[PDB]
Amino acid sequence: SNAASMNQLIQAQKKLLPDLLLVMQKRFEILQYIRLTEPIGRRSLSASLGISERVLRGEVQFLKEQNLVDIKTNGMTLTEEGYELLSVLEDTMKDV
Amino acid sequence: SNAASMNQLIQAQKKLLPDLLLVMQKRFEILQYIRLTEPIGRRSLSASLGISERVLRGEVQFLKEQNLVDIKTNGMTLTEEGYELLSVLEDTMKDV
DNA sequence: GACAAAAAACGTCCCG
DNA sequence: CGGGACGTTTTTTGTC
Ligand SMILES: [Ca+2]
Repeated sequence: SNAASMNQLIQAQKKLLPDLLLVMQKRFEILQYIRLTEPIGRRSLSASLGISERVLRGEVQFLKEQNLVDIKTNGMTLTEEGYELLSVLEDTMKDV
Repeated sequence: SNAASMNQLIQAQKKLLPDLLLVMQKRFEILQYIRLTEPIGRRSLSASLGISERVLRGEVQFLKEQNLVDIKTNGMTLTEEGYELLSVLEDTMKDV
């Protein structure tokens, strides 16, 4: 029957997307680290999170396309949408 | 557990993970089409969807590895786990 | 299945 | 600092 809870939904979603929680957590950590250090560039942010610059660059370009981060001459900052999303994820990620 | 915490999770997923939600929907569509037409083989199923045999064959091999479909000499059918997954995700998968 | 090729991913370096 | 890009490696795709 239709998923009644959050644990039930995630367990069903992992069948189609086995590393859903991994992607979620990695993107959440990028947004947290930008909120703490903005403006920050791809070289500093990759080093601080221990992610390869090329991988981090792809993830932040994705977040920019979703209008969550602004990528400017002096580096990256969160958008209004990014701050709001990060506040929602602080709550949700404790129950995931 | 509550409806609102689940709706919060789903709305956060739509902003942070739309690339992952797209993959999940395409794989969910494959399971729906198999439920309708099983047993069906990769040539007929790829034609029925708008995709190449080779792309389908990649997705179907994933679904077999997750124990959601069985591949027999007469084509593909859903497992028990596949039928269950379609009932659990049915409503969320329309509200995306 | 095989066999080939194209596309994607990735690690660095290039510049102003 | 980011956009652009080159060379290499890996994964996906076409074809039958
Ligand atoms: Ca059973």
